[PDB]
Amino acid sequence: TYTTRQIGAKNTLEYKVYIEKDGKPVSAFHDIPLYADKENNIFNMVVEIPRWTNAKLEITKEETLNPIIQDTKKGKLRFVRNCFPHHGYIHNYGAFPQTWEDPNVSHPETKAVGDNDPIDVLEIGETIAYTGQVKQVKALGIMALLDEGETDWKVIAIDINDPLAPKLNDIEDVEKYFPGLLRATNEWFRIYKIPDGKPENQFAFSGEAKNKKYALDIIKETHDSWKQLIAGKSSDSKGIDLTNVTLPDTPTYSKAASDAIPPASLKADAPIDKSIDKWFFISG
Amino acid sequence: TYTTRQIGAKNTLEYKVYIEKDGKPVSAFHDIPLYADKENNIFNMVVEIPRWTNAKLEITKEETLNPIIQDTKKGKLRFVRNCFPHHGYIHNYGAFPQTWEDPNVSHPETKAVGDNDPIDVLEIGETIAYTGQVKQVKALGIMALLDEGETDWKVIAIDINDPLAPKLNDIEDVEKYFPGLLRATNEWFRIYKIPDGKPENQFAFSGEAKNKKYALDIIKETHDSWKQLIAGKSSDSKGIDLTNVTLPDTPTYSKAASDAIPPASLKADAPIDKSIDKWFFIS
Ligand SMILES: [Mn+2]
Ligand SMILES: [Mn+2]
Ligand SMILES: [Mn+2]
Ligand SMILES: [Mn+2]
Ligand SMILES: [Mn+2]
Ligand SMILES: [Mn+2]
Ligand SMILES: [Mn+2]
Ligand SMILES: [Mn+2]
Repeated sequence: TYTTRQIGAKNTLEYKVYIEKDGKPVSAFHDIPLYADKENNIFNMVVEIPRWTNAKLEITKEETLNPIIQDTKKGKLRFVRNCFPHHGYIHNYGAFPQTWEDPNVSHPETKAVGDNDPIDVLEIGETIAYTGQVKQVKALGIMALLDEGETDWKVIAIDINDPLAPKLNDIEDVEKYFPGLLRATNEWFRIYKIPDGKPENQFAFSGEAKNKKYALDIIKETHDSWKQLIAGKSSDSKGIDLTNVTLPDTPTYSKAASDAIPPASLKADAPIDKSIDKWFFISG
Repeated sequence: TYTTRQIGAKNTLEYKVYIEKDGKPVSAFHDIPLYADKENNIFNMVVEIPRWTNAKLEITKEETLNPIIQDTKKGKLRFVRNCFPHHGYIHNYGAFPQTWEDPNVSHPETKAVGDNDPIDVLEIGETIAYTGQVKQVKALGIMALLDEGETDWKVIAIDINDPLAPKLNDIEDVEKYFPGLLRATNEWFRIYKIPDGKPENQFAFSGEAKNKKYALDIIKETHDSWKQLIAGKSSDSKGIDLTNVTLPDTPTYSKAASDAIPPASLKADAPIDKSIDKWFFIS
């Protein structure tokens, strides 16, 4: 069973969420299996950001066991801004564990290096998720975002427990049951950092949402990149903390790391500056 | 000064928000002046529903001093559903006090009776408001919603404290600085109750947002309707509680009504059923 261990108050620099397996912290990057059911194409998603929120929570690469923390810019807590007509993130947003967008090779599909993280996942179901949740999802397709000039694929997925899951099998089904969502997704990822002063992003394939099989192929490639990474065989692991508690044949296996995590110290959410309310009316 | 007096927990049947003047409850419908600055047409808006929320909070006609209370449906609380691409309400939503959409006469602009309520206000500024807030706003324009067959005007306004307030002076400025907001507003009020089984709504004037001059005239008419109402001179006040604490020449003036309200009993927000998360795709 997977649960969460929260340290501190949400919306603070001290906030951390660790994932626990049967009560013991494990690495959110390395120790949660990619596959919940490999041959039925059912994946474990680690949720970072609930739909319609702003705090830019991420699995952190550089802390032991890779807890989810809030990203920062210029020493400050990062919040993604509201871009009309969207409120925060328009998906439950997270990642697949045991994957890596390899920054050390140019990816041919996109002609750009990877962004150095777990492959990203957009979960489209009705219920709002929680940070650190491990949920089981089916892949429906994938979009090739070039985010600040780096390969940053976005998998389109649904929770297998969603009432609609049985009716969603491939990417065309997304348009059928969620009409306009894929177009809004393309817009969101193009424009969301314009309020921060960044350029508009771009997609490969003129923004096409590639199908389920394409998605599976890219997921599997990023899983192979991770296999090399966790074996200690990347040419440059970028300072990622490869400590894990479930992979005893890897060089960075450590039983002790789980017990060194402090106990939960969950505090009430901290306030968020009112500026985060603002609705930006921007576009590329 | 205006403040709030909260009874109970948000998102419960017991929840009430009274508006206080100098610490004493007043009627949110009758006792807050329509104008904050009459010469400059600066209005007092009573906020009911913060942007990006679902709970259908309203000034209630049926309780003394007209506190803000959540609408109910089939013994439970009423929430407006999320309709893609929108999250709950896309405005800070409320009303102007001392106004009435008269239900006893058909309105010629829209050829329908009024919806029996204060005139409604959409406040488009950056900051999310709070329930029971009295904010001061400039009027920019107005849309003629026919809501389930009834005249249900929606004023478009901006908080005078908004950074953009100086640049927002008439309805065309809304498209200039908030492109797409008026179109989304038309869509929102057309479709928001389709998940509840209602027919789509309609607008007069093909959904045009009329300008400030036009809006001021409609607001004035609804103020005159309220002046008739509060004087006890409507042919049918529809059981509205007309009790007030600041209008001594009205038949329903009663300063003791203020002293009858219980003290604040603010509790933490209650949870909302997870079904309200759902995003409806109503194309
Ligand atoms: Mn990042
Ligand atoms: Mn990511
Ligand atoms: Mn990115
Ligand atoms: Mn990424
Ligand atoms: Mn109503
Ligand atoms: Mn109203
Ligand atoms: Mn209405
Ligand atoms: Mn109304």
